[PDB]
Amino acid sequence: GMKRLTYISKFSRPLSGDEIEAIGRISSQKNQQANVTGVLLCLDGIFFQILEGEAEKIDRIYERILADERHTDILCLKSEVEVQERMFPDWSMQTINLDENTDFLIRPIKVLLQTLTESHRILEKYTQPSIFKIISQGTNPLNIRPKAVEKIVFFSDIVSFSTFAEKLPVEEVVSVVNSYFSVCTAIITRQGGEVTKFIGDCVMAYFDGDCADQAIQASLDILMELEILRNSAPEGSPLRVLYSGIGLAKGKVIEGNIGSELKRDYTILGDAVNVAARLEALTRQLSQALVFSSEVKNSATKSWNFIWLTDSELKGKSESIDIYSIDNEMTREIARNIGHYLERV
Amino acid sequence: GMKRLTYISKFSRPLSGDEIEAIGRISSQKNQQANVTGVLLCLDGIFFQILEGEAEKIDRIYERILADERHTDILCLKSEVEVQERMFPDWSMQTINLDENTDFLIRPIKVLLQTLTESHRILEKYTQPSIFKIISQGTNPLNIRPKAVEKIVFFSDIVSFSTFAEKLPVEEVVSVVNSYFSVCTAIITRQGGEVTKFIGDCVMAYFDGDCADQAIQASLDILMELEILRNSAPEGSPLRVLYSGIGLAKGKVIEGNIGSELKRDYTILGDAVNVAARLEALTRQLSQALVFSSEVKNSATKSWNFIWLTDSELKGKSESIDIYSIDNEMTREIARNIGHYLERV
Ligand SMILES: [Ca+2]
Ligand SMILES: [Ca+2]
Ligand SMILES: [Ca+2]
Ligand SMILES: [Ca+2]
Repeated sequence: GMKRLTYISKFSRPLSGDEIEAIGRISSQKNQQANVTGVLLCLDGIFFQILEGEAEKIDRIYERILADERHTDILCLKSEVEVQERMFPDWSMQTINLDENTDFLIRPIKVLLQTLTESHRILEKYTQPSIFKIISQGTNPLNIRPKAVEKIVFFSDIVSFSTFAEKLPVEEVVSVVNSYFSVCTAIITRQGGEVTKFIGDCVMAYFDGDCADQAIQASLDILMELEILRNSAPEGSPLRVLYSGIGLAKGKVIEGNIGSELKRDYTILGDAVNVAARLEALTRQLSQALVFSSEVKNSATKSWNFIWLTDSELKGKSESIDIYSIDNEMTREIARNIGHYLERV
Repeated sequence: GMKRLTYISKFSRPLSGDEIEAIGRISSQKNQQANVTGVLLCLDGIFFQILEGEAEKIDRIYERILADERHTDILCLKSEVEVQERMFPDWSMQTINLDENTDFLIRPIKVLLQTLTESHRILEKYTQPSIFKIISQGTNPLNIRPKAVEKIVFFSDIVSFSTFAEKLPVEEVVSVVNSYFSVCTAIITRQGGEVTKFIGDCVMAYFDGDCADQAIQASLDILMELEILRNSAPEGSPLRVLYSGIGLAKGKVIEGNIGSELKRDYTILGDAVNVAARLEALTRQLSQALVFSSEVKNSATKSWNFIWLTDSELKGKSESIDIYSIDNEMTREIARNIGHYLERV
């Protein structure tokens, strides 16, 4: 019935040795009253901690730790559920300050610890957020059994992206794409979605199958933020001609340990390439910045201002599907305008 | 003019404490004659090592270490070029066996080191191979300046994938896709290419812009291995109806620090979704398992048995491009056959 968690974090401000000693002594007192044990280490502005005890007590202590202003960038490396024995039975909280330790054998160990944590922080940026979520639940992501799950799938793209690449220096093109990706990822994550990959200039994301309201709201919020960005940019900025198309569909996703010894993935949506290309064509053909299928429309619970637009084909199959949008002032040739503006700047 | 490298590795077989002591003593003797210094640590079947010295000497020692049968899964975590001072000036090679150390303060440090290295090995599987290549060259991948580079782009997909997902249990579908991904990634990597992402059932990979011969050979080798797999599988195996289409094109790729604070990528190919969907349509429309554009044909140096097939449009633009294949016994409705075979199994 025991839990044990291990995490790393970063100092949010310079902390002196006496403040670290005080955190350890207060933690030892509170942990003793809760029957919790463990160890706390610091090195060059990094915290490492291991906590063990009854599951409910550990969960409540950890939530408090997450709100402590004195550190940030919390990353849980390991969560062990149904723990057999305690590893630190005599330590309510033992504090080890490695900055102050001068022992002969510990010196190369400090170098090694610092190098491993820095490499870890780089790897963190290039990996999905699902893997870390699975890790915090006590599961090794390589050991998950496969499952099929219904999702709302989100695809967004940049209008006339090739014009940017043809007319601007490469450093400017990267500035534009990064501004776009930052807007999309912030809003999708705020509404409970998960960005799964970038495919060229296209953002691919998932929402739960009964969260169509959140997927529609995220789409409208992205359109609103891009209009604000276009209007508020400096004179002559390429951001003034950044436009997006968005399409939503429903699909069967497989979660599991996918890939080869060389490269792994956590999820696969078969024929994702074809669904994305068909939605891109629809936003262009209809001159509508947001389109979605009847399946998405029917999963929504709120009274959105829906409008029927046309029939299309989204899957490889030959069924004819009704396509909808939202009728509002927001959604009410761009490529020709983009080329001329970018030309004379 | 000094270099310093840090790497981790795994024991390839049980090694006793005396064999580890012997590796350290021989390393100390050879390093002293080469003016190289550093430290070697072991814990629970993991090696950690730091080496420092003149760049040419370090490079030659490291190549020998990579060939030593006694460890495997070498991963360079950090490479520092133009090093100022030595960190271990009095240690030709100091050996620290942590399995045998019982010191009070070192016990929680061993637990922490083991947990960090295990988390690292998981993250390794979900990250591209480019990042690690850039790391070994002494560069932090988040600090690269953006560059545009010509590449040969490879896209391969599974014929009638939706039929597999509709007719088999999910664990069987994953078995099929993993067999496919393993074949493709092994052959692409052997021919000098790099797999960059999986997009649904589609493999996306890059070859250097003057390596069309290697991209064509990889494609032919994948087709050959899949025919062998189909013929040699057990009676009733779904692998008997695994077929692939492959398309090659040339494109301008941007390398850099791409993305948001939430998620980063190393490379972007604009409109990758559209190029992949157009090549998929061509393999189906022509009933040809391998297609490529005139640009790929013209970058090849060997005297391949080229055959002209048709004109098509690959980019968003309106230029009409000649499409070619290779005329051989290999390349000389499948979906209907797949459904019937999968139905009665
Ligand atoms: Ca496909
Ligand atoms: Ca209809
Ligand atoms: Ca696009
Ligand atoms: Ca022609």
